[PDB]
Amino acid sequence: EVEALEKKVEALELKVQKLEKKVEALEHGWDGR
Amino acid sequence: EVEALEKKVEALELKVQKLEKKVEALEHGWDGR
Amino acid sequence: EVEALEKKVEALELKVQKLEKKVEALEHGWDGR
Repeated sequence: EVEALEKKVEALELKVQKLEKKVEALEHGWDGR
Repeated sequence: EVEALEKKVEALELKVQKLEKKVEALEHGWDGR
Repeated sequence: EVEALEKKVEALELKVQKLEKKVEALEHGWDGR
């Protein structure tokens, strides 16, 4: 169902963005990490 | 191909869940991390 | 739009691969991590 896939992709995109932020934080040692 | 996209989304969802777990582990310092 | 969803999935797949690499690096302590 394309409409439902679209929702899942949109959710994954935000999830991946948030992971990218946390992982760049850990890699760079931002804020005592 | 919607059917193939569906499989890729379903795989990504599990991959993102597993990443979310590991990243929350690293952020929280679970188990000596 | 399936064509656009396909592009987003393909981008997410690479993003998730790269995250998987960085996270396995952090988990394993590769290279001083």
